[PDB]
Amino acid sequence: GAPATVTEQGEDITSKKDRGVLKIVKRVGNGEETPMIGDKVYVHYKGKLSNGKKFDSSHDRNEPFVFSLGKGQVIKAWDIGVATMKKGEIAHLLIKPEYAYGSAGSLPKIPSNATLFFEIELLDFKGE
Ligand SMILES: COc1cc2cc(OC)c1OCCCOC[C@H](C)OC(=O)[C@@H]1CCCCN1C(=O)[C@H]2C1CCCCC1
Repeated sequence: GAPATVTEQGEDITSKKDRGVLKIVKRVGNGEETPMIGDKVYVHYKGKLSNGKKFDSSHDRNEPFVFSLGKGQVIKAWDIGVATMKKGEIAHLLIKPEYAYGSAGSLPKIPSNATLFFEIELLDFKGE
């Protein structure tokens, strides 16, 4: 399913081209503008370990998830991934540990060397 499809078909959006962050656009957004570093950004997301064994959702917060892009308030893969997205876009990301929680992990939620998958919808972004 979705994680495997990203492995097979997703675009490598890393600078290093190390396949650390792979993307598929699932639904196209509007306009040509993507957010600049420092923009305040608004998303809905569904995430899980690639194993599929934990599953987490903004909808469980019954509210959008808000953060400032490229300020390291989220894992590297989101700073990288959301920067590529247009308002209204929905994308799938598959993320090696180097762009997420690394060999240290983040217990108890995230084991060492975890690959993560997300479906993200970019709702809006606004200048600081
Ligand atoms: C590692 O701790 C969590 C990870 C995630 C959800 C959590 O609670 C809802 C977590 O604990 C408390 C909040 C800390 O926030 C971490 C950081 C901001 O999160 C991130 O960068 C990324 C991307 C933004 C949404 C949250 N996300 C996560 O890694 C989730 C993961 C939970 C389990 C499946 C994969 C997503």
